[PDB]
Amino acid sequence: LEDVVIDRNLLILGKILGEGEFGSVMEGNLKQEDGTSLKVAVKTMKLDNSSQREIEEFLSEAACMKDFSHPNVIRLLGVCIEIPKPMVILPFMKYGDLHTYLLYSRLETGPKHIPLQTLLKFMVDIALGMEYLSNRNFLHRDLAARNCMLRDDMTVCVADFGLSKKIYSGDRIAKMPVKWIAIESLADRVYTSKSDVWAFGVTMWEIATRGMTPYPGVQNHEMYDYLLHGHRLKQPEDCLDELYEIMYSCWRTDPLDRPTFSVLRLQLEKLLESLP
Ligand SMILES: Cc1c(C(=O)Nc2ccc(Oc3ccnc4[nH]cc(-c5ccccc5)c34)c(F)c2)c(=O)n(-c2ccc(F)cc2)n1C
Repeated sequence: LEDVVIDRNLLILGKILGEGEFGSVMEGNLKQEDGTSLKVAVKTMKLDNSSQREIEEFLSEAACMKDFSHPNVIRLLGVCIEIPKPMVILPFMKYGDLHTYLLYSRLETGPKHIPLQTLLKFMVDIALGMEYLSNRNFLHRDLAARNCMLRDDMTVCVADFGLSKKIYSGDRIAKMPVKWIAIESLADRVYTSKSDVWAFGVTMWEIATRGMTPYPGVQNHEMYDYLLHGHRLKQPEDCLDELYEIMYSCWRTDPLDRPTFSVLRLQLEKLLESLP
């Protein structure tokens, strides 16, 4: 019930880390039951109305995510209701998203050059997190490197995921940009765990290229026709053939032909095991 709700008095909101359509993300402090405070990320949201049905739906979503348990899945510590202003509390991650971390590594003052072993371990972590969610039949619908967060121990965790299990007709579906959206999802208002697998392949590619924008030289508006002619992301210069084969398998036309996250995870783990 209200075991997801944290008393607002236990929260201190700090500097705004970033803003968007959904609202703002702030750095904060959460006083725990044990009397000690913890650094957190607070995401301010907008409820459609001052409705009990609206507020109950927010709490049911929060309780669902709060019950998730995986080291490669971002944890929800709880929610606050400050007109009612809903807020989501997550443990703060100083390293931020994987995408900016990859670009920073290409600069001196930024993290040291990430070796291939570390890049593959970033993928394995995402695959592990995706395996968890998709075994519970949860659909992500926003998988990209920009929505993957780095923990202090450098393990990657999946964030910004949906809490639905099936996509209903079309009355959007994939929240991520066109270049991460599966061919079937571009063609129809359709989305499965296999469409999430397509995004995983695109994310693996962003990781292997260290933050490069997918499909260089191809416009967003020409993506569906580009893929429809059988064109896929090209192999990076600094990329093992075995790794390229794994990511290419994520983009097979028929979603049924693409591997499940559990298949992918083992493929990647075996590749990592074979390297020094
Ligand atoms: C999976 C998921 C959400 C999710 O993952 N949210 C999320 C992810 C990352 C966030 O951000 C962080 C978290 C930890 N360390 C960080 N370090 C830097 C950032 C940062 C700063 C600025 C811009 C972007 C990131 C940062 C954040 F606030 C929220 C989410 O909100 N919902 C959600 C919706 C409704 C509901 F009732 C219950 C949950 N669900 C389902």
